[PDB]
Amino acid sequence: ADTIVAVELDTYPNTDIGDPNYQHIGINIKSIRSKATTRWNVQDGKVGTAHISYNSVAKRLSAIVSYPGGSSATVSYDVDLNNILPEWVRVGLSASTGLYKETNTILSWSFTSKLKTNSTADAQSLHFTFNQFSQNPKDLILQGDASTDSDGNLQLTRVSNGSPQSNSVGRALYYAPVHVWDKSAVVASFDATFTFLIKSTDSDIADGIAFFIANTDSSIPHGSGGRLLGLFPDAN
Amino acid sequence: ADTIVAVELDTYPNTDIGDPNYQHIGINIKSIRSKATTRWNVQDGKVGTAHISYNSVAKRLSAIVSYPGGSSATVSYDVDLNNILPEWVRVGLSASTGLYKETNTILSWSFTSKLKTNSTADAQSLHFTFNQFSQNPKDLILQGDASTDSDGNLQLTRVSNGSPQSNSVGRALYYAPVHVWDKSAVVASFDATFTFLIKSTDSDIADGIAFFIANTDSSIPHGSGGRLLGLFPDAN
Amino acid sequence: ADTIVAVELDTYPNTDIGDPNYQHIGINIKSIRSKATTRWNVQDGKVGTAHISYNSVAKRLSAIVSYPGGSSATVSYDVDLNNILPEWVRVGLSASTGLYKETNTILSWSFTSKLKTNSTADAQSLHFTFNQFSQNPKDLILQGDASTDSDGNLQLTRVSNGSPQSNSVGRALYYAPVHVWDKSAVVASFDATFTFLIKSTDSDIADGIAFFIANTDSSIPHGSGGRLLGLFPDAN
Amino acid sequence: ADTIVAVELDTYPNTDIGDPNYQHIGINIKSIRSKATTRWNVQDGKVGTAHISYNSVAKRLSAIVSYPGGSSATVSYDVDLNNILPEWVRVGLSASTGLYKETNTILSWSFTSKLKTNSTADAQSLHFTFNQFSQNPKDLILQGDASTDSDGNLQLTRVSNGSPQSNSVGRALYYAPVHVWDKSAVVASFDATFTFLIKSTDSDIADGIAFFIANTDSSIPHGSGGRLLGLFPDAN
Ligand SMILES: [Ca+2]
Ligand SMILES: [Ca+2]
Ligand SMILES: [Ca+2]
Ligand SMILES: [Ca+2]
Ligand SMILES: [Mn+2]
Ligand SMILES: [Mn+2]
Ligand SMILES: [Mn+2]
Ligand SMILES: [Mn+2]
Repeated sequence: ADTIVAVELDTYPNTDIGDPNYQHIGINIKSIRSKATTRWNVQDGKVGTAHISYNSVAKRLSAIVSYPGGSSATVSYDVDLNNILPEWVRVGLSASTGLYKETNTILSWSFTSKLKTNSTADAQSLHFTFNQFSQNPKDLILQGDASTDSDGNLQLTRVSNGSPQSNSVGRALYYAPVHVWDKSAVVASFDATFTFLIKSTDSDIADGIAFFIANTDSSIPHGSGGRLLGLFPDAN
Repeated sequence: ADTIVAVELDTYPNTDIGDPNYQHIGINIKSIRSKATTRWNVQDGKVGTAHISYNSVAKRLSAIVSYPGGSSATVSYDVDLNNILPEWVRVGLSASTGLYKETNTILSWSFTSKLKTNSTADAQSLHFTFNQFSQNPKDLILQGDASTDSDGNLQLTRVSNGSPQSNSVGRALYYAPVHVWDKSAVVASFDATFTFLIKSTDSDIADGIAFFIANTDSSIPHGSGGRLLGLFPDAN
Repeated sequence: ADTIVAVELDTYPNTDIGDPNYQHIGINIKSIRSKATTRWNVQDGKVGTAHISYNSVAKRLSAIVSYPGGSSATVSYDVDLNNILPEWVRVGLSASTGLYKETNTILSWSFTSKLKTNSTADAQSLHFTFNQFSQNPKDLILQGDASTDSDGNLQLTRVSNGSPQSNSVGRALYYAPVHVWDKSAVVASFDATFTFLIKSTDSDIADGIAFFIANTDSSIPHGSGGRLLGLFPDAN
Repeated sequence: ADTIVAVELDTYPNTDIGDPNYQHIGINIKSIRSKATTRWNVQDGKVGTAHISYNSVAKRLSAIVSYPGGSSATVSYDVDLNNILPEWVRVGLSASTGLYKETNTILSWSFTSKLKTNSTADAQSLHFTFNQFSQNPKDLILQGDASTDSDGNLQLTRVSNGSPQSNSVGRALYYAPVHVWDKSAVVASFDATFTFLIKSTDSDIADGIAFFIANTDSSIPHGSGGRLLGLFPDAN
């Protein structure tokens, strides 16, 4: 194993590691080389939204990221996550800056998980929403440079005096592990939404924000930085 | 006409109109001839469970039908429902018997609809669940022989002192119109669950149960008894 | 007669019918004469929030109303709504203006009701959420001057070209009847939230906004158009 | 020491420490001497259901525990719990047996927490349910003789060969901490439901099951066996 399924909001195109030659939105399955991508357009300074969906029966993993004004992108891949993921996982959001930098601010985050089966209702389920983040988020595993600011926002990557910083990595995970699958399960599904703010003084920006599902114990790998988005140790 | 999107639990093969020559489940888009079908075996006098899923980014409608033990069957179909469905709908369950008969008993019904936008705040959402039924469902629109018995179960087709009745048709729509898409719509989704109980003295049975989405004003069309499941005028 | 239980956001003190000599919130039971009120200070032009709660075990109906900043006011009244309401009801928001006028604008609304029994299977429940009102809400029964503006706001009372109008009443009820209690139920509970905007160029404003529960066929009673906030025929 | 709020399903009358001279249900504020108590008759061998509820405006913690008709016992106590509990807490279940014993089997558990210092699009929400417990629950902090059987039920007190043991303590806490209150808070609230099976072959039994919220690091106190329900070190 050692596993990651992520949805990447990729803000710098490294054509050498199979990024398309433009800012994009992608689906990652065990590799940084996105299994599917669509054209995205960052809009420096604006609050964006990301909606992610998967359903064990339809087996389509789809995401959509939107800025107000109608300008939005969708991508979906098409994969049986029962076979990829472990039964228990932790969900999270992570982000990185490179030589080029940006704010990777999360203003809000929601997530639903259902393990229904039979005789209906719910064998197991989880829901959390955060619309403000506590100064001391006791239900989040903060990793690397991930902090909450005095605004009740989650700064995945470092920010000094209104300014982003180079070579930063932050991840935040939901404290509780999530039972994404069981042998006796009929359906499994999850839905995740988060709002983000990517801003910088420069027009050149790096490297992106991603939402990820991983193993319970998962921590920031080794060559995680820049364009590995805190997710993978190599570009394979 | 009536614009019906339906998920059928078809208990009797009408091969003359494209039914596979076996009990099955189907995704129907504007026609009784399922746009997708999957073999399904009825367990007489047992409690089944059905789960229905749609997400407007995935654009795939899927459905699962399952009995305790393991027995289950899935079906899905790729369709942009935005292009099939009107801004406003009502949802419901329908059922019918022919010369051959069955109990078409609902023991529980759940529904979720989210019209999404640029945040974790849903533009519009609706969620109802019924785990037993009121003797006078003022929130249900009962059509045909649909009714609720002295147990709090919804009997869509008739029942006289135990035994089911022939040539019967029953529908129950939820009272509130459901907002299935706006303009400001970034994502629209819905999910539906119901537990059922199909029972007869005779081994050969007809005709089935269905979940449907229709124009709000929809009623049972003329001559849609038996093999048309109370959804369609003709078999075109 | 119309059976009404309401929570009032009374923006004008009519001391002649039992209003305290100040702007206040109140819990009304079968009467515009509030069973418990608390001092409330309207903030002109500011968006406020109210939260309403009840639970058949606790048998306390409480409300809280807050503006951004700090200012909040709560009121609470002990009552068994089993004895007061019909088994089936409808929930709405109503508003009125008198000689003096104000905008009674709703920007968001949501309602959970649960009927609980021997499970976590809610016996029955309903949940709807509005954050933007479509230009033509088929899920709302609009009465009196109530309509939806081109912003996706709900103007319970008339507003012409930015200016609110006098002698205006509006009500807006959710389409579906709510099952508020069943005899076989064990706990029955509801919660409501809505966000509002009272504005006016005059410092002197009237009359207020209400959230109410009522018999299903409840309509705006005759001559109920000012201090009676579209709820009551008279002042008893 | 541990800061503890609990609802006790007390199955043995310890009259030398303030228990009423019968079986009962009770509200515990930082002591096993319940602030309010109500008569409750344990029905041996039967799945009972318990619902707990609180809202920070009402300041009224109510509980209701019952069995298939009638036959239901209720207790409440007015209290500002947000001046009693730490900002962040953990929610859990605990049970104990003495010389006399019983099964304290949990079949289902659900919980909701809402912290709206907001305008409904919660600042912070958490919801979870289990209707079957996994044979290895990564998302429960198991603390006693508390394990989960092969039935998908949670045995809070030890059971050998279908038979309950003497002198057993067990507790299960949800993994994620819960943000019960913040300085910027307008309303907080919570609801829990669980279903339980108290069974024994001995005509006398002990000691009971409890729902509880305590500090995030709470663990089994030291004299907490038997009559102290795994909750308290002494009986003050
Ligand atoms: Ca990149
Ligand atoms: Ca057929
Ligand atoms: Ca008044
Ligand atoms: Ca005791
Ligand atoms: Mn990429
Ligand atoms: Mn068919
Ligand atoms: Mn008043
Ligand atoms: Mn006691």
